[PDB]
Formats: sequence, C-alpha cells, structure tokens
Amino acid sequence: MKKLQIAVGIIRNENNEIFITRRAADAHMANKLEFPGGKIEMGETPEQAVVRELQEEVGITPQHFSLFEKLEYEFPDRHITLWFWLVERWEGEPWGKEGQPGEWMSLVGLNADDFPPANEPVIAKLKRL
Ligand SMILES: Nc1nc2c([nH]c(=O)n2[C@H]2C[C@H](O)[C@@H](COP(=O)(O)O)O2)c(=O)[nH]1
Ligand SMILES: OC[C@H]1O[C@@](CO)(O[C@H]2O[C@H](CO)[C@@H](O)[C@H](O)[C@H]2O)[C@@H](O)[C@@H]1O
Ligand SMILES: [Mn+2]
Ligand code: NA
Repeated sequence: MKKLQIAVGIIRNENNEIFITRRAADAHMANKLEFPGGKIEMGETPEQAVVRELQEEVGITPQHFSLFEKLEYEFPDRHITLWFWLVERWEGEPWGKEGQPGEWMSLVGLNADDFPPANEPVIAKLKRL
C-alpha cells in the first residue's frame, strides 16, 4: 500500500470564507471538494510543501500560517498523512491557476460529505472557530 505525506492549505479570508477547489473527475477522490495542496516531496519540509503547492494550484504564497491539524487516513488503496495548515495571510489572490474550479465558501456552510472522508474532523474543528 502506497504511503503519502500531503500538505494542504485552509485559506480563510476576513469574512470567514474558505477558498475551496474541486478535484478532477479522473483523480483519486474524484469530484470531491478539497483544500488546495499536494504531496510533500523528498528534500522539502511540510511548511515548504504547502507554500509550493498553493503557489502551483491557486497562485498565492501563504505566510505566517500554522498547523491546524495533522492526521492519518487509510483509504481503500493508499495511506496518507495530511498536514492541514491554516492560512490567514498570503500574497496574491487565489484562483483556478491549474484550470480547476475554485470558489470562496462560508465556513458555516461547509458539508463534510462534499470532501474526502479524511477531512471530517478538520471540517468539524473549523466550524468550532
Ligand atoms: N489536495 C488535497 N488532497 C486531499 C485532501 N483531503 C484528502 O484526503 N486528500 C488526499 C487526496 C489525494 O489522495 C491526496 C492529494 O494528492 P494530490 O492532491 O496530488 O492529488 O490527498 C484535501 O483536502 N486536499
Ligand atoms: O509551525 C507553525 C507555528 O510556528 C509559528 C512560530 O511558533 O510560526 C512559524 O512557522 C510558520 C510556518 O513556517 C511560519 O509561517 C511563521 O512565519 C513562523 O513564525 C507559529 O506561528 C505557528 O503556529
Ligand atoms: Mn493537489
Ligand atoms: Na498539486
């Protein structure tokens, strides 16, 4: 079974909205809503990975961010460790830089069923803010 370290950014604006993208139909966790992010590469740290991933996926540079949650989840065919970074300050304006759908979503309106099941406790904890 594949093992992966994944860094993702919870991008929260001043209006308690989160920038959420939707995964491609032919990807793992196809069509799911997601926090932008991706695999931590060899030779880079989790903090460096979330910066690089958000630059690649949505065109922002996170700064002064914090680790909101770290958890592990066993999917049917892979084991992933997810690093959820809370990103409240950044340079740039997030957009669908890789052609993917992206939009701002109110925190209170998030439905954990729309996300990969690994995100369940994080979406709950975000609504506790
Ligand atoms: N990018 C991202 N990936 C997630 C989230 N939740 C989650 O289980 N994953 C999983 C889906 C993929 O198996 C893997 C990410 O790899 P890619 O983003 O490179 O597809 O992590 C999330 O919120 N954002
Ligand atoms: O791990 C994040 C954690 O560390 C602090 C300092 O105690 O922030 C530092 O690390 C962040 C991630 O690299 C940087 O963005 C930040 O600039 C740096 O001070 C905490 O703020 C944070 O909770
Ligand atoms: Mn990704
Ligand atoms: Na990516």
